[PDB]
Amino acid sequence: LSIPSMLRQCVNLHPDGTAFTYIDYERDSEGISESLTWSQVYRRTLNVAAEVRRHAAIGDRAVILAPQGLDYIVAFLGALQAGLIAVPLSAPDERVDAVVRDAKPNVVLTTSAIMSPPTVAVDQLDLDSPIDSLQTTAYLQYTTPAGVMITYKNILANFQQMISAYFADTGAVPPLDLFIMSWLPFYHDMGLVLGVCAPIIVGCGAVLTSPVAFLQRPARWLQLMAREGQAFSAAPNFAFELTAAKAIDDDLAGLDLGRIKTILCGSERVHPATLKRFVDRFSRFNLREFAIRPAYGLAEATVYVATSQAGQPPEIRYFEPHELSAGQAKPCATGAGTALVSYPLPQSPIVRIVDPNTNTECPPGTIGEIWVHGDNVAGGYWEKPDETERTFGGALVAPSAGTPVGPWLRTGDSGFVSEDKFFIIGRIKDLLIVYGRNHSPDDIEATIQEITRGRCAAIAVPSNGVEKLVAIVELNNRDTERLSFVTREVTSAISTSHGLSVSDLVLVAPGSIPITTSGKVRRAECVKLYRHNEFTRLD
Ligand SMILES: Nc1ncnc2c1ncn2[C@@H]1O[C@H](COP(=O)(O)OP(=O)(O)NP(=O)(O)O)[C@@H](O)[C@H]1O
Ligand SMILES: CCCCCCCCCCCCCCCC(=O)O
Repeated sequence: LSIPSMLRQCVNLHPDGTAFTYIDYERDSEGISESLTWSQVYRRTLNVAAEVRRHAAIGDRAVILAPQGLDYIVAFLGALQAGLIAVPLSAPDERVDAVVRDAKPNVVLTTSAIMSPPTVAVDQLDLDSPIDSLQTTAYLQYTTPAGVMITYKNILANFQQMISAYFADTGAVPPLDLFIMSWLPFYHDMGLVLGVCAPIIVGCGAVLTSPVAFLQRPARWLQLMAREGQAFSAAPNFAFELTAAKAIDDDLAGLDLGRIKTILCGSERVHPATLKRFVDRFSRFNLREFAIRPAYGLAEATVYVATSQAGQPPEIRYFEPHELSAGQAKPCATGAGTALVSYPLPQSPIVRIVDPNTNTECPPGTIGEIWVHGDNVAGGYWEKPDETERTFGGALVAPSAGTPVGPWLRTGDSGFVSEDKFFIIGRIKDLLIVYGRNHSPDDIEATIQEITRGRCAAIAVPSNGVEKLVAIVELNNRDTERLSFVTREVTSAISTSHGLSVSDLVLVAPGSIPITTSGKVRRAECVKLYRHNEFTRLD
């Protein structure tokens, strides 16, 4: 039924089986491993549960403000065990403070190394001392801050959808020696569902580390995935880029990547050229290319919406770019126009492309907003009726045959269907509209990112009633001419490959463009930093 009861059943079936292994790289750059069997993580969970029942009642929120590691896991699991709504946050910002005010927690779970409601340092609890839950709301997944309410029903449904789609070629049964491997942060939906929940729900073990460790030496990702068994992992697109760029072959001495079962690529636009570099670079170590699975979803859907066909490598389709910017997907020849990853229309949940101004499905090939319906779709945002209604209350006008009327999750993403596959253009609010045509930041950035090889951000800045293109461009500092080579180069490439004039090319130092913990650009941030003149230009 719930995560706590599934955790207890893991304990009955395999008390001494390994459950969680955390590889810490902070003191020893080669890694220090610490591991918990099912019994051991259950004991700690129960001790955390008892400490938390002293400060808070069933139904209260419990904020988790710990660094990545084993204590985070038993803080979250212990909150669920005691019937609290867990609120996974990062370790200290201002967001953290606004989430606490929104969630009004009756307890905080933290660690001594970082410090009204009672704060608990779970590492200073006697967690291994020897020796209830809700059936509905498990935790709030925070993005003004809005916390997605995730129920056990949401979780169970997405896992049925995920296990069915990911393991369709083996009859929805994962292999006996599957293990999970993740460096994604536990306070993001991908990292929480994969790293903390999935080991319990699937009945497999997890090998875990921090996003900070991965960004230091991206080879550690490949190394830990190559451990004994068939690895299941996930990462954003540019983490594929980074690993392809920074890993050294001697770090990969005698690594066998041919047992890796799945690496999801999701949480941002999946670029075929990144995927091609990753497979070209690492096919030498037997990385099977059917192991790579583009995956689309969002926190409002718990995590999963759609993925590539199991047992095949990613499928790429090509469309006319000018037609795309005009709102129409016109297929073209392999290598022409713009390339997009094919996503098979999922069986569960279901996807529709919908005109956001008329609440009516688009004809195939017409670009509109991606709408989602299914039991994995959350019931709303915590204590936000109005915003819940705006985001979760999609109602279809004159639904097509078999298509439910509602309620539909409005994803905020632009996309289209072609040949019973759908494609994702990008986030609507990040699109650059010039002369009635929509252009995608992800495509412009690829254009720049090939000449720069540094990071990018293509943003729209309103001025006197139109949108102007501005490009924040990271670049390596270690003369005045090359700088004007790059300016000339990037400006022309955008013009020749997009028909756009760049109003402003902001050449900055590496690390000036804001990025996620997983490393993804923040485009709405980039905008008002530009608008409040907060960027320093290499001139
Ligand atoms: N496979 C994918 N392809 C394209 N876009 C994706 C994919 N997976 C996730 N996304 C995008 O990430 C969004 C949800 O990520 P979420 O964590 O819920 O908020 P976010 O961090 O603001 N992501 P984003 O702004 O898109 O980079 C989805 O709406 C998509 O915009
Ligand atoms: C076998 C267990 C599978 C566990 C998978 C959990 C992670 C699933 C990720 C699916 C796509 C994620 C994209 C949505 C996240 C986001 O963008 O906010």
